[PDB]
Formats: sequence, C-alpha cells, structure tokens
Amino acid sequence: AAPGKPTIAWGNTKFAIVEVDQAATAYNNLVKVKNAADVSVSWNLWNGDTGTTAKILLNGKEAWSGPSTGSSGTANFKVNKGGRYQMQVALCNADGCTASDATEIVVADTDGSHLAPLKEPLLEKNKPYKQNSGKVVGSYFVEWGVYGRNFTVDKIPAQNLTHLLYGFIPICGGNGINDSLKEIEGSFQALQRSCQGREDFKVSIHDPFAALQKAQKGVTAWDDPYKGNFGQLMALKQAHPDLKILPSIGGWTLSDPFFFMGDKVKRDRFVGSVKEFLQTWKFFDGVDIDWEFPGGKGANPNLGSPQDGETYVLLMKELRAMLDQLSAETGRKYELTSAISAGKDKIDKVAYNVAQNSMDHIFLMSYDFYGAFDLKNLGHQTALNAPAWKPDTAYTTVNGVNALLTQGVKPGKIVVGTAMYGRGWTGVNGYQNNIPFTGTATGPVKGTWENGIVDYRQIASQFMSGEWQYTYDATAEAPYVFKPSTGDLITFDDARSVQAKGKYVLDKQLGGLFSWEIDADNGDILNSMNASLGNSAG
Ligand SMILES: CC(=O)N[C@H]1[C@H](O[C@H]2[C@H](O)[C@H]3N=C(C)S[C@H]3O[C@@H]2CO)O[C@H](CO)[C@@H](O[C@@H]2O[C@H](CO)[C@@H](O)[C@H](O)[C@H]2NC(C)=O)[C@@H]1O
Ligand SMILES: CC(=O)N[C@@H]1[C@@H](O)[C@H](O[C@@H]2O[C@H](CO)[C@@H](O)[C@H](O)[C@H]2NC(C)=O)[C@@H](CO)O[C@H]1O
Repeated sequence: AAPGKPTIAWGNTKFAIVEVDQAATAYNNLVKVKNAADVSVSWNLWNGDTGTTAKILLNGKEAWSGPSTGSSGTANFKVNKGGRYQMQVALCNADGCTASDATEIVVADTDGSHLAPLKEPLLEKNKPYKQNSGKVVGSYFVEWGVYGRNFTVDKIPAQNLTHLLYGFIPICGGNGINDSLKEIEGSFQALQRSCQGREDFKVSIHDPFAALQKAQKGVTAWDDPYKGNFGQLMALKQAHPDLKILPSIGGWTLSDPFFFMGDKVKRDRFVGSVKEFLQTWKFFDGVDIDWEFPGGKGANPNLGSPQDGETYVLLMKELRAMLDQLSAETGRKYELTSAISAGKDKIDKVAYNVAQNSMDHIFLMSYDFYGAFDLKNLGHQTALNAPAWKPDTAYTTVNGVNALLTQGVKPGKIVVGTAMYGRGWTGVNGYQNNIPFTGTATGPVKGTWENGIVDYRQIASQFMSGEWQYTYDATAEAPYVFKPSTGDLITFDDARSVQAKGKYVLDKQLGGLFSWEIDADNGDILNSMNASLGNSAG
C-alpha cells in the first residue's frame, strides 16, 4: 500500500527573505537580507505506514525531500522566491505518494509578492480618474503622517496618481552632518539611534516603527513580516503595479549631508547605499533627491558652497549610472527625479540643462514663495503669475519654469508643483485698495499642525463661512481668504488655480503636476490635478 496521509504540525507559517528583527533599533541590525527564506515544516502520521521518502511540496513542486524515518518529522529548507504557497507534506514509497491537505505558507519579500493587494475605496471628495493623459500626477506621503495626522497608506487615492513619493529617507550622520534635525525634538536622536554602527553618508530609515512595524490595514497580524508604511506600500504596489513609488531623500530638515558630497568618497558611499536600499526594498521604483538647496539658503545657515552645482550634476550622473546597472540586473525601469527650488536665484546655481540628461523628472517646488517666515512682504505662496498690483513679483511659477527653459531644460522634464496647504499671517494691517497683500503682518496664522500653515482640508472646511472673505485672483491664478477683524490672511491652491496650472502644463508641453502633501487634501486638489491634465473620469 501507499503511505498513510500525513497531518501538517501546527507551527509558524510566515517566513521572510528579507527579515526584520523585531527587537532592534539600529537599521544595520533591524534588516537582514538573505538569499532565501529559511522555512520549517513538521508533520505527524497518525495512521498507516510512514513511507520511505518525505517531501515538502509548494504548489506541487518539491522544496525538500529526505528519508521518512518515523511517525513525526521536520524539514528545514530554503525558498528564494516570495509568494503565498499551498504547502503539502507528501510521504512516498514504491507503491505511491500520499500528500497532506494543503496549508498556506507565506514567504515574504519586499516587492510585496506575498501580500494581498491593497485596493481601498476612495475617501472624502476623491473621485476616480484614469491615468491616460501621459502626464505626471504626483504627490508626497510623509512617514510621520501616521501619528497625529492619522493618514496611512490605505488612505492614499492611489489610482489617481502616477507617482507617489515617500518623504523622507534620511542620510546617516551626527554632529555637523544633520544639525538641521536638532530643531525638532527627538529627531536628531532618533536618527543617531537608527544609524548606530552604520557609516555616515549612507541612507537609513528615520522612524523604523512607522516604516516597518506599526500595525496597519492589511498588515495587522503579529507574524506579518512587514507592517507599517513599507508593508502597506508593498501591498499597494500589488494593487497598482504601474504606480511609481519613489523614496525621497532629503527635504527641509534632512538636506545637510548633501553639502559634503563634493568629497567623492562620501558621494560614492551614498550612491552605493542607495543601490543597496533599492535592492533591499523592492517596492521602490527609483530615487528622488530633494536637496534643499545647492548653494545653501536651506534650513542650515552655515552650509552652501559655490561647488554645489557641480556636485549636484555629478551626483545625478552617478545615481543614473547606478540605476542603469540596477535596471540591467532586474529588467525594471528605475526613475531618477529631484525636487528643486522654483526661485530663479536658486535655479541658476545649477546647470539643469546638463543634469536633465540624467533625470526623468524635475519636481519644480512652485510653492512656499511667501509665508509667515516673512511678516513684511506678503504675496501669493504658490501663484502661477504675478498679481496685478506687483507685476515684477520675483517668485511665481512661471518665473521658475522660464528660468529652467532659458537654461535649455526640455519642457517635458518639468513637473509643476501645487500646494495642498495654505500659508498665512495674522494681524495683517496697513494695506491699500482692499488688497491685504499690500500690508504687513504681526505674526503667523494659527496652523493645523504648525504655525503659519493650514491643511487645504481645513481651509475648505473651516475658512469658507462667517467673516472670511474669499477671492480668486485671476491675474495671478491664486485664491485667498481674509478675515478683516483679526487680519488673518491665507494663501493656498484650490480647484481653480490647479486648473490654471494644469492648463498651463498642457499649453507649454510640460511634464505634469505634483503636490505636497497628500494627507492635507480633501480630494479637491488631486481631482483638479487629474481633470486639468486631461485624465478621463472613471
Ligand atoms: C508645512 C509643512 O508641511 N512642512 C514640513 C516640511 O515640508 C516641506 C518639505 O520638506 C519640502 N520638500 C518637499 C519635497 S516639498 C517642500 O515643502 C514642504 C512644505 O513647505 O518638511 C519638513 C521635513 O523636511 C517637515 O518636518 C516634520 O515636522 C513634523 C512636526 O511638524 C515632525 O513631526 C516631523 O518629524 C518632521 N519631519 C522631519 C523629517 O523633519 C514639515 O512638517
Ligand atoms: C521663493 C523662495 O525662495 N522662497 C523661500 C522659501 O522657499 C523658504 O521656505 C522653504 O521652502 C522650501 C521649498 O522651496 C520648503 O522645503 C521649506 O519647508 C520652507 N521652509 C520653511 C521654514 O518654511 C524660505 C525659508 O524660510 O525662504 C523663502 O525666501
């Protein structure tokens, strides 16, 4: 007779090719990349002959075999490809093979091959669009947004984007390297802990809990190898295999290390760390460099050098040569992008007409033109054009785009920025002709999360009734609201100014639109990005 039918023993059924150590705070110990998951299966035979060979089958295919020597057995073996597999134990002799019922096992890998797709309904005012314009539609999701802002990856309207950027991946370094972090309580210390034992100028993860461990929809079981933003982004990639998910390195507070990269030793180390990061976290499709800014005038008043333009171009060229090696190894297309100042004074510190040859997209940061950081000179923070009362206004979207075009940047590379937030002032006074921007302020407006800044959701929700005036400036293409009794003035993007930007993008053959930051929209802003670029509804 053939052998008795074995019963699979109860035991762990989730294993990982890239393992996350659940009690480690240092990135180097937290993440263990293996060539294959170490899988274990045990079985008992309660009736009959145990056979002479025992096999572990994954979807019918043998992963292990050995002699069947008793009523219970254990197999330890390696599986080098992620997925959910119907595992069976089979006992075989000369008279045939008898297979157990199947038990599903998980062999996790960071492409999310082991995850059910994260396909979540659109929330708030988001309406469905098809990505058929061939234009970029991007937004940034922030790692720390899962706490107070309570905005998680399952809340992203992912069908309505071509690009989803993850803010932000830090670069390791302590004193003198990441001093701008010190302005945020605990932030510099969290980075030193993540980077313990790791060389400076290598990338890391700033908050490994939020990235890998915090329970979230789809990744809530204790034994799920990946949880947090990264586990959900893996599942999101399964739902949206054409969405480009880019890790963004830098931003306002994490840009200091770039200013050292004129040293090719550091720059090589950084580039090699990026390659390793993309080999480790397979759901990412490239890299976004948000260096704020070559030449300085970013967060750190002690950094900035005339050499920065040359460093920027060398960095983009070497990142591209690294991505072309990675693309060759994997067959995938990887993108290289950068978010850049939209101010002509910062733009002309870099030869973008040379760097564009390495890059897929330039994310033009056509926002933060004005704000509570200057109480004396007020203006539209994200306007397309200058306003009628000051046509020589330096900081407008069109001035930034024209600066690039005059360098010789191809229009199709340029992605125009929209704000999902307003900036504002309180106590505005001394203005003429009913134009509050001609006055001066005494402070920042009360903000949603920080002074001087309000989520677009809150503007739409809270500041469109009672005493608040609303005006759409059609020369600048820019809405604002004003409460004259307190002098509260807020400058923002809305559906209409976004429509004007999209129209302009199409008119000038630019690359598309992107936004900061996705948690702050109620749907209005992203809906308008999609519609104005000509994406079809549905
Ligand atoms: C108003 C706002 O959202 N500010 C955040 C600031 O955002 C700027 C970006 O860094 C620039 N890069 C882009 C890409 S778009 C562009 O503009 C936005 C808005 O001006 O980013 C900071 C990080 O660089 C944010 O800091 C975060 O602040 C919260 C507390 O407010 C804190 O909990 C986070 O730890 C801190 N994150 C980091 C990495 O420092 C700021 O919120
Ligand atoms: C036109 C111009 O150069 N405006 C400056 C602002 O850019 C800058 O604010 C900063 O803008 C960045 C995007 O270009 C943001 O990344 C950043 O969060 C923001 N910094 C702050 C503190 O809001 C300010 C610097 O305060 O100066 C303006 O002149």
